Amino acid sequence: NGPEIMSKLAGESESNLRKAFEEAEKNAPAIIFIDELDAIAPKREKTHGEVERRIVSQLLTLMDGLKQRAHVIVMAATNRPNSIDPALRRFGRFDREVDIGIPDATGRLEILQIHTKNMKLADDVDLEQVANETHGHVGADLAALCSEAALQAIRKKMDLIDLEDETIDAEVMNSLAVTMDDFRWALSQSNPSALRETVVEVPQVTWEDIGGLEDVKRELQELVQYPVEHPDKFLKFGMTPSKGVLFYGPPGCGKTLLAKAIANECQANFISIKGPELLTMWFGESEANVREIFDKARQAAPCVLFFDELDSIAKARGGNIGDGGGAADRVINQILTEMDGMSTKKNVFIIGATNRPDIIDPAILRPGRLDQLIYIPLPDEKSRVAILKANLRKSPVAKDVDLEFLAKMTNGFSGADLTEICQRACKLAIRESIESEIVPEIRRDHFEEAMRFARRSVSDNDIRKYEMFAQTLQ
Amino acid sequence: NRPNRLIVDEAINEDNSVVSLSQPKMDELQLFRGDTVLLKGKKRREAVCIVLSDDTCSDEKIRMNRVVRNNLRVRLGDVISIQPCPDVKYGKRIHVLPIDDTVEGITGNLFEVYLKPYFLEAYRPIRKGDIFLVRGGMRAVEFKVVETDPSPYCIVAPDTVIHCEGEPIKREDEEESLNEVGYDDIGGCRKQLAQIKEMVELPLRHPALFKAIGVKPPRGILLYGPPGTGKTLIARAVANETGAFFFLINGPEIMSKLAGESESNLRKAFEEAEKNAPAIIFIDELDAIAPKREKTHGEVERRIVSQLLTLMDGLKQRAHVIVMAATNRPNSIDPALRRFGRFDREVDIGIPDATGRLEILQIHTKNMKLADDVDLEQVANETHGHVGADLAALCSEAALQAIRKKMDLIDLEDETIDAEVMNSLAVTMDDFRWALSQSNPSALRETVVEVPQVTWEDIGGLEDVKRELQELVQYPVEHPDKFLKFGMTPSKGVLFYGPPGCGKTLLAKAIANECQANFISIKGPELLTMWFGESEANVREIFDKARQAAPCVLFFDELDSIAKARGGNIGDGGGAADRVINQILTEMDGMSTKKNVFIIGATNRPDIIDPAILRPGRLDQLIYIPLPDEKSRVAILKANLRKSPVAKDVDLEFLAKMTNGFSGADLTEICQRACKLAIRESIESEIVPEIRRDHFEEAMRFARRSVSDNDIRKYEMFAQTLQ
Ligand SMILES: Nc1ncnc2c1ncn2[C@@H]1O[C@H](COP(=O)(O)OP(=O)(O)O)[C@@H](O)[C@H]1O
Ligand SMILES: Nc1ncnc2c1ncn2[C@@H]1O[C@H](COP(=O)(O)OP(=O)(O)O)[C@@H](O)[C@H]1O
Ligand SMILES: Nc1ncnc2c1ncn2[C@@H]1O[C@H](COP(=O)(O)OP(=O)(O)O)[C@@H](O)[C@H]1O
Repeated sequence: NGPEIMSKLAGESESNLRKAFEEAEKNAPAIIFIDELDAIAPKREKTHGEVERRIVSQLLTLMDGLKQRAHVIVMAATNRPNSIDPALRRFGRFDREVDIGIPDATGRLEILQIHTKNMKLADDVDLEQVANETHGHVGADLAALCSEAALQAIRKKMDLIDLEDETIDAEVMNSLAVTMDDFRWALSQSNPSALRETVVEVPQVTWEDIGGLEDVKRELQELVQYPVEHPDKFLKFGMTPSKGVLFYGPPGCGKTLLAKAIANECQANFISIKGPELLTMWFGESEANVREIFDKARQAAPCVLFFDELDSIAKARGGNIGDGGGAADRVINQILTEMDGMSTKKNVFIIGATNRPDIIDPAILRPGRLDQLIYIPLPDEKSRVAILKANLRKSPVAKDVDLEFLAKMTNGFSGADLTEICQRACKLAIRESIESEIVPEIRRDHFEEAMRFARRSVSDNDIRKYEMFAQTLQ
Repeated sequence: NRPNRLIVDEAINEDNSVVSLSQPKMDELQLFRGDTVLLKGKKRREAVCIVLSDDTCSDEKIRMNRVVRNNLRVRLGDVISIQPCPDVKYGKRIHVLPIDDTVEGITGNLFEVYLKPYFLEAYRPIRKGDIFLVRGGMRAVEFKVVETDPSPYCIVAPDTVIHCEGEPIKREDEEESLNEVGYDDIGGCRKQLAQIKEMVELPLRHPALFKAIGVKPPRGILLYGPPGTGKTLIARAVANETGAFFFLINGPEIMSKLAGESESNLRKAFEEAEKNAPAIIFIDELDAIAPKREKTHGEVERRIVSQLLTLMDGLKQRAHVIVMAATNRPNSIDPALRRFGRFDREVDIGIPDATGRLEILQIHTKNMKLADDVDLEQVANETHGHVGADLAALCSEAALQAIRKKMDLIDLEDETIDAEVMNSLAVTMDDFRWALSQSNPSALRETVVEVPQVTWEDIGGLEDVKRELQELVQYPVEHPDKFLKFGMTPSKGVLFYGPPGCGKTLLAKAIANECQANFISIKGPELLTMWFGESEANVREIFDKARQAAPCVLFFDELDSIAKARGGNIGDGGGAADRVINQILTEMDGMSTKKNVFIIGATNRPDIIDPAILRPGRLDQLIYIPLPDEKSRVAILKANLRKSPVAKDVDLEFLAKMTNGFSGADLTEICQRACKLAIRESIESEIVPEIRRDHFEEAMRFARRSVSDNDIRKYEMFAQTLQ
């Protein structure tokens, strides 16, 4: 343990590092697990006092003092890869690295089942909702979440039973069952508080959640799927697979869905960097963190790395009017750099998305960075049907509702504009069944009400200004 | 289950002998209201009281004073045997003596100063050997019942006699003091006492249940808040409430010892507690011991941190202890202490608000008599920056300000001052008003978190929006079912817009009061502070307070303030993104949409607001609060003036149509200048407790409208883009 070795007297500790390993050499095969390594050897700038420096240098000697000696392994654990002294990382000492991430909704369910397996849940309890609804938790937070809900059941029920026992009865404790009402309470506590950083997972959304866009679903497949799944031809004919794609178009039309969909299609990891996280690096004047993203994407491979509203920094500085300067800025510069040094033979794949393609820096569109411009436009009447079908699967709509009539009612409605038309009806519905509480369907009279509030966010010039752009692409 | 057995419980009454049971519980026992009962608890003894009609209570459990809980040798969450003892009786003779320690330093007769106001018209059922308590004379004095008539079995009516010889006994180890701390001593804290009570309830009260079941209790508990908030007093109270040995480590104490002599003192401290289990180890100032982040200088200090870490997970089993540490700021601690298994559970004990300050003032004034004019409310309502320990000093100052007025001249020369004067000395409002003039008003000033007082009855007009807010806030917490059924996700926030002064800020505090949530207000100059100061890292610190104060409404006021400062319409060559509003969107997205925190922005310049805030999932719903109408301007003028009692010759509804585009702000000083005129003339002509129309038709001269012809319609030209 890290503190264990550092709480001892200086030189009494040196005993404890030394005699620890040959103790393991006498027992081989053996695994020496160093608990907190960055407590022992966090030397980069740290480096103060004679004793601490000596304990780092001691550990380095013991790592390559492993010569032969039969068979041991040294497994150390640390929070951040960067706190360690790089002299530990050198070959022969800690060469192999594994990244154990936070769990996602798929995995959280496994964790919850592992810790609830000794206790009986009620019939209503479905761990899914608990699993699906805790989006920031690590594993040890779910182990506390399950222990709270258990005692919330005891501080309801057996509290009154008042069994006075030096050994409590077996026949009541077994019989005590935990309801959903408890989990919903434990989720009200502070265990929801958990560590919040880059989400890395496999997106759930499949193509069946995307209406329309029949060409582009294919384009993406031939751009991503082939060069991993047919490496032969690209050697044969010789071409190099493109590194990335840039979506453009009007807002709300599904640029972001397509990205998560192709990641689910191919079972890769999806990393989303949203515009405000690029603007954070721009005001904060730290663009050194762009390098830290790619080194996560590299390590999470296969991955798709999705930069969303990539036009955000060029808008913040004024865009069309802008300042007297040009289109280079320090965050987008730092992307091009980390983009070039990336291995073109690995599986990482970059997707940008922007709805202001004119103000984008022309240096991104050169070959070898983002080659392929794809245009996702306002959907058509055939698609607006598919959109409305797609969104509403969540709520079961009645049959008197003719969507395809509502389709032609909407002209330039984007995939975003239609989604709240569905959602205001979901406000009306929930209202009246509460309103008239003092019916599990949705009726046309809802929609023709919400019709009043329908807006289009895309003007006459906006739609064509995009077209006046794509005509320069002929 | 033999349902004359009930659970003991705390008391909402201070009365020395009273029990609180609701209407059903006395009925299933089939018993009267003014009865004399009997209570047989653990450790074979008993006592008698007067029950009272209760309402709230619970299914079954008995609200009881700490005094009677102490005789019975019982503690909250234990059970007690009541059967009615309707047998009545009247006193002939009582013999009671107090104890030396509680009377130490006093002069003369005991009876009159206390017993004579005490036993009168109570008709209280004394029992023999009963240690009871009386307050007065700027202290508390204990009395025990020694030898008595028809034993034990007594009742005190004027026809009894009393006598006390004047030799006290020396109390023994078998009984526990009332000079110690209990939940009565704590005020302004209910939520946090709640949270803490059941974290420590089962493991302390019932250790063998965990020696059976395989569930793991919490070990570390960490308390927050600025100094003088009562952190030490809350941990010590709980320990003496459950009966667990309370060991106390101090930060400087451990750090003043020699290096390695200290290491002794951390080590031997815990197993000392392991030998005494159940035990609570209270670390006084933890950030004095282990403040390691950058701090980290010298070999010895680093070693003492690492020592404490080892002792926290060296708690493996070992039977049952708890470690409660207190610290000023959560961020000064070394994060290695926070990791699971060491200090996992955190409680935030905030500064008290006006509601709670009154409880604190009453707790510290309860041993002294206030004058009739004194109302602690004004003192409580008028100290807005004080923590609890400032009110404990505020009450001690006012007490001596009464002595350095009055008994200073009395010049009693005593080695033991007289009891008959000190009790008689009463404290006026004139003293409190002075103590509030001293430096104790100085106290710690940071984010106010409370429940707003203003209810809808303080808001005139705005009939739609009062509903809109209710369906936006109230439903998704109070009907989670449907949003699962139909599937929609509840909106996170609202954005008010409109003209200035029309009540955007009132609506916010009102819906927080409506729903009993906490209200956090971030005012525009506090956003501009972060913008000039170039530290937007503090936006993250607000939300982590709002998260922790949940249920909360987080109200950003004049959210247009940074866009105005950089020029707005003209502005600079740049666009609408800036670093503080950016940092809000970020912390907004990462927030749990299933928690109860709810965000309200307000702006009167909605055109210059960054369009990125209005996307779905951030602030969805624009609401427009306009200049009130003649029906409302009546309700406004009615609402403001409740403070002062207006006369009947004043026709407001005539004044209503006089005001056209007067906002809710413009009308408020029309009421206020009349309040200047009034106060003037009654001083002016001093050398009338009404307000007369001649005031108003004077103030009419000074009426202005702050909203021009274009301003009102420019807002409308905005809302027409919203069709
Ligand atoms: N083609 C589509 N199929 C299904 N849903 C869509 C489609 N286009 C838009 N939406 C809906 O619109 C919302 C916003 O789409 P988004 O992916 O944000 O587009 P953009 O990234 O261009 O703004 C999503 O919630 C999605 O449900
Ligand atoms: N919330 C409170 N209620 C009642 N008394 C308080 C409260 N807070 C402080 N006091 C008074 O202040 C004194 C010192 O408080 P203390 O426990 O030292 O605060 P902390 O431990 O947080 O520094 C206590 O004796 C108590 O009488
Ligand atoms: N509808 C109203 N009902 C009661 N008082 C109002 C109303 N509108 C404005 N006021 C008064 O105007 C003052 C300023 O209102 P405020 O909440 O600051 O509005 P805003 O936040 O738009 O400036 C408050 O003191 C309040 O008493």
